[PDB]
Amino acid sequence: GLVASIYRDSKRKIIRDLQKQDIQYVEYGDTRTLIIPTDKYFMSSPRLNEICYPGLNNVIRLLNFYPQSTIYVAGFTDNVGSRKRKLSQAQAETMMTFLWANGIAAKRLKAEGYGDKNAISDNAIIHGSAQNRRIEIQWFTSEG
Amino acid sequence: GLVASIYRDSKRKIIRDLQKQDIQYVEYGDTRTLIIPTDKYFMSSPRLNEICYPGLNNVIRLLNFYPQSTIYVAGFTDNVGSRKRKLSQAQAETMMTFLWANGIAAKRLKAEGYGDKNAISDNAIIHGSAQNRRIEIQWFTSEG
Repeated sequence: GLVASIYRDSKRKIIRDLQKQDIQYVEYGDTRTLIIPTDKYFMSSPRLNEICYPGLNNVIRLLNFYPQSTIYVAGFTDNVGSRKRKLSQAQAETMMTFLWANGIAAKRLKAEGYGDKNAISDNAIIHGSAQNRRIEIQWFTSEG
Repeated sequence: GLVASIYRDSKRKIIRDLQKQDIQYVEYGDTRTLIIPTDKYFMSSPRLNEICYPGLNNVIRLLNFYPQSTIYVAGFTDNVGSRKRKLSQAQAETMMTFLWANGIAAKRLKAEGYGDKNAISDNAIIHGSAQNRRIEIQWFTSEG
């Protein structure tokens, strides 16, 4: 305790800042999910993104709370259309390279198989442009 | 012949256009290498790059001349410094996702192990900003 006092308090603030930075954090059961609006976070140099986007920087800090969890990433530009699972798989890779480049063990990063039933798509939860173009980062924790 | 007449002529033009678009093509033996200046080709959406950068579009067309060759990609932001093989491995992944997203078999794409002796670094050959920040795409062909 104390160094569990500081950690819990920090995490709550990171989550709140992410919220203000338009990044949603969804929690239910042992599932944790970050929903990133791709129209705001265009994303090549990890340096440009770290330096210019505080939100992406806050995503790293949060993922650093779970250094033992496998991090799953899903892409969804799945709004443009007709029959593009490609560009989705694509931006998912973009996020992964960014996460890796910024300290996340490559072994921990995994790309969600397209159409992965675990991905969130509920418009009751997803708000704004994220309903159309977005990236999701999901992991499982036993902190509860 | 004829459809070998058109192909050879097209390839020579692609190479020439790439040259005008500041992308160098180096040939020697069975080795082929593209040198892309990262200050000009910033690179997340494959659509933005395809649509806005004719040169990157010409790189795809050229790689489509070798649909059976393994495509190696090396990154070099290895100018910024001191002891960043990361960001290099990083932009190499960026190029790969872009190539894949645009039609290049994922099986054909491979990331060069950092410090791969095959990469070109000769300033007699590499010109301009590419001497500092660049991406290279190398493959081997038996066309000769």
